[PDB]
Amino acid sequence: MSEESQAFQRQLTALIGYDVTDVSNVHDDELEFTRRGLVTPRMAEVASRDPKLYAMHPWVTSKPLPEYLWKKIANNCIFIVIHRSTTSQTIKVSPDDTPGAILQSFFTKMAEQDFVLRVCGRDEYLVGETPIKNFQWVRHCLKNGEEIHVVLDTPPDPALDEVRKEECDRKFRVKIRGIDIPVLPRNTDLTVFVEANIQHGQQVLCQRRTSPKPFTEEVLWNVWLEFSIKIKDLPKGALLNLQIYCLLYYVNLLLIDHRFLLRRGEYVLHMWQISGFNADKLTSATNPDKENSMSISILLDNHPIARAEMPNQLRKQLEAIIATDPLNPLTAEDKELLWHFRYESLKHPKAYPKLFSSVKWGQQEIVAKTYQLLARREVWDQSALDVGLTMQLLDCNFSDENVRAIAVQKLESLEDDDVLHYLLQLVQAVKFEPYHDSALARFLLKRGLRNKRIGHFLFWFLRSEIAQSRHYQQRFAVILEAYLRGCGTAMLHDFTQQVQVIEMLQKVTLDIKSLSAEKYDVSSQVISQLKQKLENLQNSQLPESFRVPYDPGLKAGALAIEKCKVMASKKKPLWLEFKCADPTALSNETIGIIFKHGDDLRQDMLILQILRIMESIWETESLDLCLLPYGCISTGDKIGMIEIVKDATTIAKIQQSTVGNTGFKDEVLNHWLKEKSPTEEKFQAAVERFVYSCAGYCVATFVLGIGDRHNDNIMITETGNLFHIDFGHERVPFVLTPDFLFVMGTSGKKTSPHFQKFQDICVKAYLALRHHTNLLIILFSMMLMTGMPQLTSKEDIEYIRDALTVGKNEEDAKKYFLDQIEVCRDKGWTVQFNWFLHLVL
Repeated sequence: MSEESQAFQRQLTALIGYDVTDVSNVHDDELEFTRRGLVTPRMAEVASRDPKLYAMHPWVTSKPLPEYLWKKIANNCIFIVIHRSTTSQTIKVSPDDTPGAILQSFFTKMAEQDFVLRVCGRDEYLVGETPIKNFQWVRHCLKNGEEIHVVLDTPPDPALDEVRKEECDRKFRVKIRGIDIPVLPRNTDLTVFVEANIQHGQQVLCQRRTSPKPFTEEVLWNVWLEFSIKIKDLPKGALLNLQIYCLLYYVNLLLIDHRFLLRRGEYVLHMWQISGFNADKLTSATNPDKENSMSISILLDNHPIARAEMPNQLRKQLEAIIATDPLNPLTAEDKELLWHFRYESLKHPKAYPKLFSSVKWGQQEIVAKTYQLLARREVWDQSALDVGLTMQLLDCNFSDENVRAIAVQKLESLEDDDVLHYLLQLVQAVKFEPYHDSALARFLLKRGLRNKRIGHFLFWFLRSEIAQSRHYQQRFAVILEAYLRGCGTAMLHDFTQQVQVIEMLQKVTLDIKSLSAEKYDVSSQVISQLKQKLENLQNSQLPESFRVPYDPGLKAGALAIEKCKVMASKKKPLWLEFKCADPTALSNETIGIIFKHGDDLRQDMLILQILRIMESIWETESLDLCLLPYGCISTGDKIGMIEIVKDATTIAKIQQSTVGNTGFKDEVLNHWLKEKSPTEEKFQAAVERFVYSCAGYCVATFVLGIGDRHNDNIMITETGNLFHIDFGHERVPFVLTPDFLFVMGTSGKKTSPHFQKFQDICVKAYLALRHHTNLLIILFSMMLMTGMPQLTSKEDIEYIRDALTVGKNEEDAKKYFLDQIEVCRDKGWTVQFNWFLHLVL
């Protein structure tokens, strides 16, 4: 069409990082089919959204104000500071008052209504029919004893969000002709064979193998592999998995396509090589490197899909089976029970995953009976939303469209604030979808298009995978383009500025990394080289401003080049500082951002997010463990950005500042916090804040199995907030060293009010997490599968079960954690000092 449209597709390409008009690594048209399919979902949501609310993206929640926040409000009054240039009043407000009606207790209270309340120095708006106590920024300020500063201004023009107009009962068989690799001369000549499996939800319905052969650059068989299963019995979503054993290579091929047709013809698939289970093993995409990769040729020639009350004791076995954790193995007897008593199982929402893993997916008739079962879904549709349960139906164990659809049906009722808590996990679960176009993908598109804050993050989370995942960039690129075509010109302009900026800093980051070895030091030479390179960007290259990716409400302006530098650490990350591009800001504080290469930040994103979930869980129990899950966004392979937490240092640096360089003293931390406190009041608050954050990190880290850390991977703020960093990838359950104890007033396995206050916080935090045992187990397994390499679909995922002490009663749970606290006491500095070596098992 018009040269305009081409220029537009070109802009989308640069935002996405991938050319969705690329047909280099395809064998069918699923991707194009999907791009067309997403037009309707997007357009429907675009026309549905309120232009005003979409513009101002108020950030609100329906959840009740936690007890620990009402404490700061024991007068039914809240103080809002309204700025208006050099003016600044302080209207007292009631927690129930609406923004539009405090704008009423203002205008008239002072003395024209075409105004709105906006947070000072942020693109955050307090509008819409909502109690002010329900606005997140309001709770963020209460939770941090900060004052609420707002500015009276004009609403953003929704015009700016304008969207560009658009315009057989035979047995199944497969012949394996042979395999081919260009170069293979290796050490000891081994043998090789091909394994063909028919899978569905990570379940081998049928397996066939070829005879072993000498592993040469070209190995042939020209042999038919016949399965016992009938063609008519192939379930939609089933994959033909092909593997080469010497396991060295795999590749998958969807047996039934996106149009419900049985795959047919000759295929030459370029395979993925295993690096001397995870979501990457389930991909239907093929290896884009056609020159130097292993390939397997096959031929396919064969469309489809044209009372009794439970006795007392069997009901007891059923209920026992239902209560087990998601990781409990299902015996054949269990499955038969779940299936035979199908209609009873359907009355226990928690049984749904166990039940669906009991279906014989390779039997047409059984599958047919299953859809009949879902037909009468009354009980499920009326169930109270249970996110942990919904995620189980979206993991790798369920390939059925209909089964995964009722999971998505339940996500529909989440409020935006909740979608944000699980967004990263919902995006990662798109990897478990057998087809590119899916209800889950449709659900993300829609919520992203419905809310600016969700769309912003959906953008970065999809871009993150498109930039580095060969296995899923294709599917994720199509979904992103679909969202970019509906977020509006303004957002499109913002993403464009963000991308140009991060893309430049990414280049600088890498080039500087070259001018620096491993052996820590950092010379004035590499820093001079940094400042020169930044000086060049500061010119007409780096846009006047841009929104901080992990903190969309913040706008950064020019770089404070004089404050920029290279950090002295194994990796040589850049430490950048920018001025805030918002004059209404309440300070002169610059925005710090670390750009780093050498760590897979996808893992950090995953950990930080679960940390946020653990926080919301504690809130529903009136607890505030004071975690600090700082902004982090993986922007590419082994590279990304990290928020710079102000006034924070490493616990190793504090020790180093007192004792030798590579040197451990118990009182160092306590001395540091006292010297950094402006008053005794502030110092006492910091020690309190330290007790709470220390307990929150010991519990969070123990459950996630990442408690054993070296000191340099743990920081503390001058205000006492402890927090772990760098999740990139004798023993101790967590870190609670002599110095941490000294701050709590104890030493040498003694006692103290703070230590005791510490042990009480930990137990309470620990059992509040056990009450969400299944949610946590499923988030932990999704995280290993979508973030780590080859995770043992057993032992590794099993850790969380033991850590959550599954099975035990509350008393044994409390007892168990207290002992973990004792082990740390017994080890003292042992483990810390050892941290030079390694950790395994």
